[PDB]
Amino acid sequence: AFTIPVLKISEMTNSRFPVPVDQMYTSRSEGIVVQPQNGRATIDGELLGTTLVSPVSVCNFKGNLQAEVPGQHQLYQLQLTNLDGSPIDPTDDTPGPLGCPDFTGLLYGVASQRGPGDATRAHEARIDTGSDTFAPKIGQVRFYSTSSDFETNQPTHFTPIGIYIEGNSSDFNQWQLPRYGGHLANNNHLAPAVSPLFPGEQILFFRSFIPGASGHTNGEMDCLLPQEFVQHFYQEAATARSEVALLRFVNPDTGRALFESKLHKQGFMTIASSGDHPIIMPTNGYFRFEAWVNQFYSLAPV
Amino acid sequence: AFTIPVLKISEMTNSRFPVPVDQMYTSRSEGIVVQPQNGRATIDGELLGTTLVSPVSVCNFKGNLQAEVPGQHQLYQLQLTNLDGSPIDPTDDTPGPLGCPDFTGLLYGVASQRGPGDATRAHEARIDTGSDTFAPKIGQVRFYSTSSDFETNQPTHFTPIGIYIEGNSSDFNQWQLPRYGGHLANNNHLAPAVSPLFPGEQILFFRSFIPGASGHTNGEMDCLLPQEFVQHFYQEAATARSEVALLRFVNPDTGRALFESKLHKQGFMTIASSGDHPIIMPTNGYFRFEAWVNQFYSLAPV
Ligand SMILES: CC(=O)N[C@@H]1[C@@H](O[C@@H]2O[C@@H](C)[C@@H](O)[C@@H](O)[C@@H]2O)[C@H](O[C@@H]2O[C@H](CO)[C@H](O)[C@H](O)[C@H]2O[C@@H]2O[C@@H](C)[C@@H](O)[C@@H](O)[C@@H]2O)[C@@H](CO)O[C@@H]1O
Ligand SMILES: CC(=O)N[C@@H]1[C@@H](O[C@@H]2O[C@@H](C)[C@@H](O)[C@@H](O)[C@@H]2O)[C@H](O[C@@H]2O[C@H](CO)[C@H](O)[C@H](O)[C@H]2O[C@@H]2O[C@@H](C)[C@@H](O)[C@@H](O)[C@@H]2O)[C@@H](CO)O[C@@H]1O
Repeated sequence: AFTIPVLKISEMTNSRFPVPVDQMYTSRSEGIVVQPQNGRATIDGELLGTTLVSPVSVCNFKGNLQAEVPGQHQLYQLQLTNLDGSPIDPTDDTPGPLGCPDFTGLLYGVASQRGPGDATRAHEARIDTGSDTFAPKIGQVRFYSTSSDFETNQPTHFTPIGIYIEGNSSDFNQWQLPRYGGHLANNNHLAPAVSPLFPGEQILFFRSFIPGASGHTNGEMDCLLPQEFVQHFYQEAATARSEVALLRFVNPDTGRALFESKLHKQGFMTIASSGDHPIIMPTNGYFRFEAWVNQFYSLAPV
Repeated sequence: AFTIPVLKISEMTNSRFPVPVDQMYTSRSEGIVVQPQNGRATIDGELLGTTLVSPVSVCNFKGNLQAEVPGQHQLYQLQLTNLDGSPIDPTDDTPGPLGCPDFTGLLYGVASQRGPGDATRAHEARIDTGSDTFAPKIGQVRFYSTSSDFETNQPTHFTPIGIYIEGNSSDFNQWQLPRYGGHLANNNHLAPAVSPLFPGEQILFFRSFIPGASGHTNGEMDCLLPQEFVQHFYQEAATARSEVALLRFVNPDTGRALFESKLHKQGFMTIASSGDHPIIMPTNGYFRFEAWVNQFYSLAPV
């Protein structure tokens, strides 16, 4: 029996950045390819892209502080491990290491170290996921920091915080996939792009406004499934009885349905709507499974 | 029926700090009162203390940047809201706001703002959860920052990163509860201290090594239940058929089991062990629910 966990929008976690979901949101996505690599799981529990189940790991990095890069002030070279400590293995059937950012921008966070012994230090750091030498697929990532207080050959962790806007082309683009293998290699093993195929339908996104560390940005980060759904599908591994799980968003306060959504087998939701806008609903509302239908099922407008 | 999710230790999230669990750990906890307020839930789904379900929210704060504290350089007064945006209500049946830190120390992180408009800024911040002024229960919390780039009367978020060790009395003590009401107040609505009551048993902890930002610290943070168990019990609300759920740590690699543990109804686990030490197990190992036993069920040592 297929189920969805009972969660208010305000209890959901974004699957593309480690923060709560702020609102549901829908868009025409005009002139945009929606192909996020985090928050990708089929409803029968297969993880795609760089998707992992830990809800606090996405956009984090871990590894050895190999050296300060020659000829650049306080730019530091990491030799990544996987976030669980296992070594990076570029033969993996993934675009890059699990949890790797799936967007281009100036990722702002903090680089911390423990070592030698139990000595520690941390400072503000920035990773440009759009730069030529950003190549997490093979464990090669650099971070800039304003501090020189870092030890070489000590275990180092990058904790993501938000985006840093300089006001340029290096500006946060949530839909532009990074080149996981650096400027000299092409991406492989990507989770496929998704789009609404039925007329009058749009994708339903779970949107957070991630912190901004500089410049003007609303920090919009849209995921196709909250992390809790990813986790649940992975746990249940229930077999999809059809291409579409029909869901009802219900308001427990009144006992009635607010709208319907098509949860597609491959792990995204559509609703009947038009335009770019938030979907603001009674705080207590939640999705529940109604029935298995086909991809041609017709939804009533949200 | 009662279940627990299938999770490797490395897939678990600490329920007292938003980072993955690093290892299982057990201790005599000699002359220590084990009374964490985060990651507290009964196995039938009742959340206790300051425990919330979101796995990315613990140790975060949200609030208005009221002003800079007079006569003190770059110390800033927050007027907290709840993490959900609602006003702080000191009459809540909680020791303090959900997700509030449950230890005393120099909590290191980043304070960010968005406003006016979509202008943003973020800088390192430290909050001393042990200072007299720390009074989250009534929404009064201060943070120190090395930057003066903060706007008064703009929405402010504190994202936790780790602990800052000055090497003095304000040093991290994971088992010392803060005075949630501030220096002139006694705590209330506390989740109870826990201990092994059966001879030969000790509590099984889920330990993380949280980042240190300065000084010497192992950053040891022990929780009674991974956040995933908290979330599961909350979702399931299954009736506890006895006082103790018997769990077995199984190794899927071999099909053989390694040890058993008693999951007590009030939300902590014990094992038959003696001494302070990590419990290292094959990395693919996980807990499985076996039976409903009582508090006198006798376990083979680990
Ligand atoms: C970290 C840092 O110092 N960054 C600055 C940046 O200021 C930051 O962001 C602005 C918007 C504000 O929130 C500051 O508190 C914050 O530190 C600078 O941006 C300009 O900041 C000044 C600050 O007085 C004005 O607010 C100005 O309007 C900002 O310019 C805008 O944002 C820039 C990033 C550009 O996009 C520009 O076209 C915008 O008008 C910038 C430039 O001075 O420098 C660092 O990035
Ligand atoms: C952030 C910061 O600058 N804090 C310093 C702190 O240095 C930090 O901690 C040490 C252990 C090391 O990891 C540094 O890289 C890190 O920035 C200072 O601590 C001293 O630092 C020097 C190195 O610059 C030595 O390592 C020295 O042993 C450190 O003192 C020890 O740690 C202190 C926290 C005290 O407990 C002291 O008794 C220890 O001997 C301190 C003191 O200089 O000042 C800032 O806080």
